[PDB]
Amino acid sequence: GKLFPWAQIRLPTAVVPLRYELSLHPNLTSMTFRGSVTISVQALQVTWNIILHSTGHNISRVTFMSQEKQAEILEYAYHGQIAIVAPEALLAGHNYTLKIEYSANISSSYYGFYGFSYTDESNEKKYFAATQFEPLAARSAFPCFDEPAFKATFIIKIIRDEQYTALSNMPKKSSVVLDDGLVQDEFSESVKMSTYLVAFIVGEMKNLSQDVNGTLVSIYAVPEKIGQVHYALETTVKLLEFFQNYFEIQYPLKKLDLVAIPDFEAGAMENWGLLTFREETLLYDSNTSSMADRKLVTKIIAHELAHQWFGNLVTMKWWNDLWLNEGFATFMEYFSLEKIFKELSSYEDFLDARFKTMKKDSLNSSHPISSSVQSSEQIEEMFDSLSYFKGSSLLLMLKTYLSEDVFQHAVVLYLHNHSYASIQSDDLWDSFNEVTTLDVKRMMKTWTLQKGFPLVTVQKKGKELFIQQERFFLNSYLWHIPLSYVTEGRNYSKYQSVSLLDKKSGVINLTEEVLWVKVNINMNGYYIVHYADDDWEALIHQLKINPYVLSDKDRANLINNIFELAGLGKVPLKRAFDLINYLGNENHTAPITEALFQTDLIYNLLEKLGYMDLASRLVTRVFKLLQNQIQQQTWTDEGTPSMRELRSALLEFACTHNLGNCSTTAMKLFDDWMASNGTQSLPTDVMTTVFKVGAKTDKGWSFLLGKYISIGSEAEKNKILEALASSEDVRKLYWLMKSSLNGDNFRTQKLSFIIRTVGRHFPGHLLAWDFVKENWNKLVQKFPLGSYTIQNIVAGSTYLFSTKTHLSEVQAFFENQSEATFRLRCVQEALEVIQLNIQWMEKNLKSLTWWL
Ligand SMILES: *[C@@H]1O[C@H](CO)[C@@H](O[C@@H]2O[C@H](CO)[C@@H](O[C@@H]3O[C@H](CO[C@H]4O[C@H](CO)[C@@H](O)[C@H](O)[C@@H]4O)[C@@H](O)[C@H](O)[C@@H]3O)[C@H](O)[C@H]2NC(C)=O)[C@H](O)[C@H]1NC(C)=O
Ligand SMILES: *[C@@H]1O[C@H](CO)[C@@H](O[C@@H]2O[C@H](CO)[C@@H](O[C@@H]3O[C@H](CO)[C@@H](O)[C@H](O)[C@@H]3O)[C@H](O)[C@H]2NC(C)=O)[C@H](O)[C@H]1NC(C)=O
Ligand SMILES: COC(=O)[C@H](Cc1c[nH]c2ccccc12)NC(=O)[C@H](CC(C)C)NC(=O)[C@@H](O)[C@H](N)COc1ccc(O)cc1
Ligand SMILES: *[C@@H]1O[C@H](CO)[C@@H](O[C@@H]2O[C@H](CO)[C@@H](O)[C@H](O)[C@H]2NC(C)=O)[C@H](O)[C@H]1NC(C)=O
Ligand SMILES: *[C@@H]1O[C@H](CO)[C@@H](O[C@@H]2O[C@H](CO)[C@@H](O)[C@H](O)[C@H]2NC(C)=O)[C@H](O)[C@H]1NC(C)=O
Ligand SMILES: *[C@@H]1O[C@H](CO)[C@@H](O[C@@H]2O[C@H](CO)[C@@H](O)[C@H](O)[C@H]2NC(C)=O)[C@H](O)[C@H]1NC(C)=O
Ligand SMILES: *[C@@H]1O[C@H](CO)[C@@H](O)[C@H](O)[C@H]1NC(C)=O
Ligand SMILES: *[C@@H]1O[C@H](CO)[C@@H](O)[C@H](O)[C@H]1NC(C)=O
Ligand SMILES: *[C@@H]1O[C@H](CO)[C@@H](O)[C@H](O)[C@H]1NC(C)=O
Ligand SMILES: *[C@@H]1O[C@H](CO)[C@@H](O)[C@H](O)[C@H]1NC(C)=O
Ligand SMILES: [Zn+2]
Repeated sequence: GKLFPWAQIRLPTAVVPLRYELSLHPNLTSMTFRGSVTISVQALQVTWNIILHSTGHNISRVTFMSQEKQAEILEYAYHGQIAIVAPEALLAGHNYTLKIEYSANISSSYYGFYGFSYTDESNEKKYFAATQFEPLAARSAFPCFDEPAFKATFIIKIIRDEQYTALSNMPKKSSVVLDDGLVQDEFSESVKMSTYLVAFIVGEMKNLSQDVNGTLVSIYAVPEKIGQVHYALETTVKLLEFFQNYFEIQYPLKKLDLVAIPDFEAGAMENWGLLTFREETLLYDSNTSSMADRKLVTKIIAHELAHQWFGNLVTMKWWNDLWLNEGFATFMEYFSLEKIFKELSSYEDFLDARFKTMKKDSLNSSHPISSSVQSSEQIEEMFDSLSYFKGSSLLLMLKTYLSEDVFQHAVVLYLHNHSYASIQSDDLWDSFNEVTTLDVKRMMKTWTLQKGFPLVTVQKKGKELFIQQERFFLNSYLWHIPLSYVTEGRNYSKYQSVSLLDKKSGVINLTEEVLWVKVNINMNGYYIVHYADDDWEALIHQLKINPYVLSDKDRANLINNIFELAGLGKVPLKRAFDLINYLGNENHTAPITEALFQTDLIYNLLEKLGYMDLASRLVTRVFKLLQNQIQQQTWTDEGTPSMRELRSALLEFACTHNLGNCSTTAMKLFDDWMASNGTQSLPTDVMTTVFKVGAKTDKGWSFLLGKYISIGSEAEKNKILEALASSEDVRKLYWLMKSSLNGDNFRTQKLSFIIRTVGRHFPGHLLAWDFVKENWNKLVQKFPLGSYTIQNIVAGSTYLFSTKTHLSEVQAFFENQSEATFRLRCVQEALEVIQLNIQWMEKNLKSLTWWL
């Protein structure tokens, strides 16, 4: 009771961790554990108190090791900090060794060292423990310096029962039977790393493996699935051979372990050496899995294997620069997939994700990509689309402005100079300046330190393009925007070129008279282009004549930007429906999915406001544009991957709004699969549509719930859950959320997926927002504040409100909560989403009733 000696969230810099040794004896029978942390520290200045991070620990002994003395420990729970009062002052340059012995519980949630139970194929209950330490949960398990810049080497010693296999970051040195009959395994010392990338797993698993030039790649899973792990190994082996070639640095360890965990809230984690996953994101079966499920296992493996360089070998100094980890990993994920997995058309997801990140970055709720964070909530809210898909778009803009070979050299320089060290945003731009003349550092200062993105307005007047730049915002700093443009002349000849606008306005000369100009080729740039109308009509005439003279990316780029500029008010909504009246000649996915998104959004807003005959007049006119392409659809799994994704988009659009005979066809496919008893093989491209039509009946909804609790595909289960949660019976909708929240028949990791599916359609719109409000603090006690789960639920329960009544309701609810809860950007964003729904409906409702 001597006054905690530190009042700042961030630890002192006086003492640095040098070496860590943590031995743990978890039970999982008792769901408690006992741990011993021995930390080698260096004092860089005179010190009287070691300030450490510790959350949820009963300490029995703290000690120093010429004399072995006991130390006093104090605790300031608010900041999750413990202070160790030194017996004699610590001096600079002097190494010391502290040992803390403590007890704690295994956790209730998916964060920290956590445990769960699963029933086997034999009705056998088997236990499992695992770790999720990013962002700030390693202080739950071992007293540590829980800040990423305090890199160190780690020695894990885990005591286990013989039936379990204990995995960790490093390979096992050896395992000895102790006098208790229990085994204590020990792992080789680690590379210099962050505490959040530490990981240990305890559970009954099996493995399939292959050696790549000294590294044994191992994919684990619980034994009833080990045949379901072949696609992951080969993809891991192939993507491993790709990343060690492009980055020209090798995976430094001898084990690349990928584990499929039954209860995990995120899709995956990059824990060095031990990559954790969700069983749905790593396993795959040719017979029960979509192309979209295969297009996620290859994606998620590429994302976390690129974190082994971008995030583990090179790590950010503070969470303000999380985009240097997650934005590089997203970039390298889609870069890998365009080179060695091209036929999956992974660019369509990357393109679609950028459309959605730009809508959120257009709001005043947005922030600079690298902006200061201090609280735990702010650190948890950095795991957002901006850090992932705006960082991956800054890099895609720089790779396409510079050569693809100059980009590679900045990567090789930056990974070598900063290996096993911390980095900030300006360290990367310096690596671009050494391989280039160009001041990449000032070119990227406005894309990193200002919020939003620019709007390039474009006018063709003779043989010159006039270009001006503005911030894309509705109620000053300029950007060094690399412009690209393609143009066609008197002849079908198409010319591509590039420029850099660093001033408010500019002029480009064209050495020919042109038929039309298209700026931002394939949207390699993070900006929206608005044209003058004589230049917009040129692009709309061409679309109505032969749209295939433009790329798939460029035609989805125009659909997105035209509906986006129709909200800010720069264009009339009639103009965006003018454009998409060309879709009678479109049969490629990306433009169709994007037109279907905008159509479905306007339909989902109008329905809630009671305009049901206006909403159904919109879905049938879009159905009439796409009617030829929908009726040629086969209820099979035939075609290329992108043609398979288009098959499910067109049949889900048709069946969700009861258009055509499609629901009659899906109901027959369901009624045969049900008479089978779940036996008849269904094409994986029509399963969700089939299950959704069957779930609208009490027989099919009840049959489908019996398959949920009995089938072993966690991706066909995710397809049945969408059908169940798309019921029109609000008592069934309500019972699905209440069970996921409590963990009974649906795991709590699907609650956000349920709340999302429920709140999107008319029957459960109010039920979902009410359940979130009423159970708000149960959700905050399972998913940390600012987490992706909490951000996904706030956005998807509120984004379809469009009345001043709902704006004050949502605002007043969050004001009744903590200031930290109110100041979440996901909350401020949700409010702004609502405000823009009100304005869009006053501007474009009397005329949209005219066009329709
Ligand atoms: C942690 O401390 C524990 C002490 O509480 C130690 O745990 C005990 O270890 C024994 C044997 O090592 C286990 O004995 C077996 O457990 C099963 C329970 O599950 C099985 O049966 C049910 C019922 O059908 C079934 O659903 C399951 O699938 C299993 O088949 C017993 O039924 C068996 O007969 C057998 O006794 C204990 O379960 C376990 N706990 C307790 C409370 O007894 C543990 O070794 C310590 N671990 C470490 C790392 O130190
Ligand atoms: C439709 O399919 C489900 C499963 O997909 C069938 O339920 C299964 O019924 C069999 C009956 O032999 C059960 O197998 C045996 O269960 C008994 C009782 O537990 C046990 O003594 C044996 O060890 C053996 O496992 C099986 O457990 C059960 N599975 C489930 C998930 O319920 C159902 O009977 C089928 N119905 C029709 C009409 O085809
Ligand atoms: C299809 O499902 C998903 O789209 C989920 C969404 C999601 C659920 N939960 C999240 C939490 C944070 C961030 C995103 C999520 N995508 C992921 O999970 C991604 C893998 C993708 C990029 C292929 N994962 C990564 O990018 C990893 O590298 C982080 N470092 C994970 O960070 C964590 C921080 C706090 C946590 O509690 C758990 C993880
Ligand atoms: C599961 O993992 C084990 C251990 O990594 C694999 O067995 C090892 O295989 C390597 C490969 O050459 C050998 O160097 C070791 O001597 C083996 N160790 C033991 C204890 O057998 C095993 O092959 C993996 N399972 C499968 C199906 O591949
Ligand atoms: C095969 O193993 C060798 C040996 O590690 C790898 O050679 C490395 O190549 C990278 C390429 O830049 C060098 O930076 C490393 O220094 C090399 N290692 C050594 C020890 O010299 C090679 O990449 C491996 N190939 C595969 C496919 O895994
Ligand atoms: C198709 O029209 C394009 C539009 O310019 C023509 O491109 C020009 O070709 C001449 C050579 O005949 C060059 O001197 C010009 O510089 C080209 N244009 C530009 C903008 O540089 C192309 O010649 C036409 N195709 C033919 C004639 O086959
Ligand atoms: C462990 O669990 C107990 C009871 O479940 C709880 O009261 C306590 O705060 C937890 N933490 C520690 C350090 O024991
Ligand atoms: C601390 O350890 C480092 C690494 O071995 C060594 O260079 C240094 O001399 C040590 N200092 C003391 C006081 O032990
Ligand atoms: C926009 O955000 C700023 C701070 O980023 C805030 O001061 C202001 O109130 C917000 N609203 C408007 C309309 O600018
Ligand atoms: C459903 O409509 C499509 C559209 O032309 C047609 O090809 C198909 O034969 C129809 N099937 C039934 C059962 O009416
Ligand atoms: Zn990541």
